[PDB]
Amino acid sequence: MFKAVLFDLDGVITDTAEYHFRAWKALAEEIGINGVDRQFNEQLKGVSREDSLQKILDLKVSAEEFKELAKRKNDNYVKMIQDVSPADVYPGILQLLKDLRSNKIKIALASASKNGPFLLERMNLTGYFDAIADPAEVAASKPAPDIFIAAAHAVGVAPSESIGLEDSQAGIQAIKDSGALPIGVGRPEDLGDDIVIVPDTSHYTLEFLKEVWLQ
Ligand SMILES: O=P(O)(O)[C@H](F)[C@@H]1O[C@H](CO)[C@@H](O)[C@H](O)[C@H]1O
Ligand SMILES: [Mg+2]
Repeated sequence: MFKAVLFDLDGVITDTAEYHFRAWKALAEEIGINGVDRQFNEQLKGVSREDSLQKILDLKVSAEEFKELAKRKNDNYVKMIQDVSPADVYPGILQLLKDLRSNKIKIALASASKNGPFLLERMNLTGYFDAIADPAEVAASKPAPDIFIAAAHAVGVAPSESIGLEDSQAGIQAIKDSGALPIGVGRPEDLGDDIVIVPDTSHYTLEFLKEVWLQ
């Protein structure tokens, strides 16, 4: 049986992927870049703050301006999330965490976000997590597998005996290359038809994770 579940945060635990999108789009338009629409944003889901900004820019600025722009977007995003609360936890997620703990299955965060710990606190979820993989500690971020490897290590479980939950293209690839089993949430048109994909997080039940692990 799998022995850990490795959670992305934005777009898996709560709807903060939407706020990242809105914040990056606002930033891009301030600098005259209008190509950050929902489709383009699929390239920013799961991707580090600096890599995200660079993807937008590739659509040159000084190093000083680059630093200011990343900070500006983060400052806006951090304002946007101040009122996040337990009511914002996505359907199924709180019960999944409870069921995993009752069944002695480890729970680790594998989020790119420096805002992850703040968000877990806002949602009263910190106590469910056996570990939070600090994204600033890994040499490489998504789609590199490092963060999922680190999350699994932090709870003493092999990636091959873990399930990873993700809403992003980059993150699904990261899970695949870690050895963990991905279950994506979102549209197959965005996330592919080669792994198990559910349309919303109500489908993330321990029963279903078992159903998938067995198949
Ligand atoms: O919250 P940040 O900026 O530290 C983190 F880098 C963000 O992580 C998201 C995935 O969890 C990305 O989608 C987002 O672009 C990025 O800024
Ligand atoms: Mg995500």
